[PDB]
Amino acid sequence: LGGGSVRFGPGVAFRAPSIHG
Repeated sequence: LGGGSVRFGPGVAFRAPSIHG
């Protein structure tokens, strides 16, 4: 519940590609 989470472990789920990403 609560959709996505701010604090998560490593995996394919990461922030959108950043300029510095």
